[PDB]
Amino acid sequence: TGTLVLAVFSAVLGSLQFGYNIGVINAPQKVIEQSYNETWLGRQGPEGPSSIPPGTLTTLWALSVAIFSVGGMISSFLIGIISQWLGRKRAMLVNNVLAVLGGSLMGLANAAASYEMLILGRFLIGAYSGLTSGLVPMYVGEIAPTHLRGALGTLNQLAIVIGILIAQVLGLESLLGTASLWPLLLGLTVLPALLQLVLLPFCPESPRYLYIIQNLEGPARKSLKRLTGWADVSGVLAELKDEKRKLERERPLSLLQLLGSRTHRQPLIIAVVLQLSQQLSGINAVFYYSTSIFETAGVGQPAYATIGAGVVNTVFTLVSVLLVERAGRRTLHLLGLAGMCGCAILMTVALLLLERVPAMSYVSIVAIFGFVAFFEIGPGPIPWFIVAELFSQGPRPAAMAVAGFSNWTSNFIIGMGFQYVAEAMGPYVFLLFAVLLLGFFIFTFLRVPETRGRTFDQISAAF
Ligand SMILES: C=C1[C@@H](C)[C@H]2[C@H](Cc3ccccc3)NC(=O)[C@]23OC(=O)/C=C\[C@H](O)CCC[C@@H](C)C/C=C/[C@H]3[C@@H]1O
Ligand SMILES: *[C@@H]1O[C@H](CO)[C@@H](O[C@@H]2O[C@H](CO)[C@@H](O)[C@H](O)[C@H]2NC(C)=O)[C@H](O)[C@H]1NC(C)=O
Repeated sequence: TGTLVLAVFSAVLGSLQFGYNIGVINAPQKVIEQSYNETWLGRQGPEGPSSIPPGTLTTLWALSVAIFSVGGMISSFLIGIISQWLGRKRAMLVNNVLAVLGGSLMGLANAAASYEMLILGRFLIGAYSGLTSGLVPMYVGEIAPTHLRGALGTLNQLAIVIGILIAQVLGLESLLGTASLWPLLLGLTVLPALLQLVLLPFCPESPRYLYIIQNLEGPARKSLKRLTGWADVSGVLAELKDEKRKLERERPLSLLQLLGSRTHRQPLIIAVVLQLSQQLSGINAVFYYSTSIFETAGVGQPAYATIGAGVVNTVFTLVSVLLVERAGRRTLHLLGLAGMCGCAILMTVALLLLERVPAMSYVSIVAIFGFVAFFEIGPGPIPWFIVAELFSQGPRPAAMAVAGFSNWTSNFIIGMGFQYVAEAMGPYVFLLFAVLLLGFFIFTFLRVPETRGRTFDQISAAF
């Protein structure tokens, strides 16, 4: 079994870096922005304006978080080709090389007196995160024995969320996230990539990719022997043999085929809109600008309350793993969307009514926590399950590629536009999210069937 824990450890490390990179921009903002100002002052000359014009600064710092989503977008198309050509292990190793390059470019921003280097570093780390999000679930679910596949499935979520929380707690003013040690945060996100790069080559290749694609038999037999610790593994090998034959029985569809194929259309629309529901809900607005939101809202020590948001995220992800197994699929999405809309309305009421009673700033805090909480029940995991259960073994690759691309593009939209929207509208930002949620809730209530424990024949015939 040891081989199994080691391999899952490497995959989880990749996922944990994904989480770190998602969450590490919320706390250091007011410091990182300052650096930009300083650098932008140094390149003007004698008659300069003595300050970076606010618009230029807001746009630079918004790019510095949307470029990550651009990296993910470019990933979503590539997840398949490298997986098929190199495999799972080799893809992750090349991926770690790209990760080190991107993070190193991130961390050397201060010395270079350049804000382009950090933007490019975010692009590279975004491509990393896209590929590793694509390639960790595949591998862990690939190797894990039949019974434990469900349990090892959720390790990716715990990993990502713990990574986010670690990033948020390392951005405090007493800890790394300070005036002169912020780039070392980005160096830190470099660091675990080396540990994974030096640990993985001591782990086995996915038997399924070694049998179904490469046609190889003996190496797969050795890998199974060295993974499961069984005297005889004939049954599993035969099962994958018939799996290869079934895959040959119905070859997968190309992306354009899926897009233009009438029969597989309506489920494709459901997948796309559920991803848009996960993202345009506004969760990434919280994960990226919690500190800014709180400081606007009258909180005393915004970084601490952001840590609170991260801890709520972790706790309710644990609850989600322990609950989703016994609740349904549409039901949890509905409940999460409704709770999130209510929490956004409460946030708007708290911001609007802050002047009249300052001691109500605390209310804002709880609202956001509720928000995050109600996101990790309904719209956090459920969209991916619904995407999985709406498609047979044939067209899953293309369907997942489309869902992921839509997810990343909507993430870019929210991450780039939140600053401008908040500046323009003011305390009303969250009202907008509330409206979206309600809108989407309508859709989800009356357009997505319940897929829990429902036969693929029943699912398809329902449409
Ligand atoms: C707020 C977000 C962050 C915080 C996560 C969030 C929590 C989560 C994490 C892991 C699985 C399911 C839910 N819920 C997500 O969906 C999350 O993460 C992923 O989707 C990660 C990997 C997936 O297995 C493959 C798809 C990976 C990408 C194609 C999509 C990534 C989504 C992010 C999301 O931006
Ligand atoms: C951009 O950075 C400069 C330099 O720190 C800021 O200018 C200083 O601002 C203070 C007030 O906060 C003035 O009293 C100082 O005299 C300014 N420095 C100099 C050298 O004149 C500027 O305010 C910053 N602006 C933003 C938006 O960050």
